[PDB]
Amino acid sequence: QVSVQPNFQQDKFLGRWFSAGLASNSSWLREKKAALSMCKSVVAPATDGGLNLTSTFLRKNQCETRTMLLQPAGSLGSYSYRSPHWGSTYSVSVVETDYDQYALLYSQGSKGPGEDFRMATLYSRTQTPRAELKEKFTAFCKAQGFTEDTIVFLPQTD
Repeated sequence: QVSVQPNFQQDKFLGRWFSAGLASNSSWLREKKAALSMCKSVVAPATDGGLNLTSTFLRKNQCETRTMLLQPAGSLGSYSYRSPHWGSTYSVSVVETDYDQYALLYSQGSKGPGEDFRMATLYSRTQTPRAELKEKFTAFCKAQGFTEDTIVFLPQTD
């Protein structure tokens, strides 16, 4: 499919991240993420050997929590996510990370009505990604076929 971080170390990937940018071919998805003030993501190991990715965002007076189970897909750093509301499964890959500052993720539909869906995600360890990491994300999005108009930095969904 796409590249996975070589020698991936899942335990170094755990803990607190911030969703700092995204690109997708779904316009409603980009627009809604951009509109949301999101708070942390937290990555913790799941019982199946994969990860629970728990994201938080603000709506009105409250911080909502959402947890996605990323099941192991058979190479370290690659997962599968099943979305019952969308009747679809997606591949999720950690394409590149240095563990201590940033991670570049790529997701694509694999089965179901969501098969055509594609999304790149920037995770940062801080809420203020440096310029060089924003430029790395833009260049990673372009390597995946995303046009500039499809690339969103999350000001404080971040």
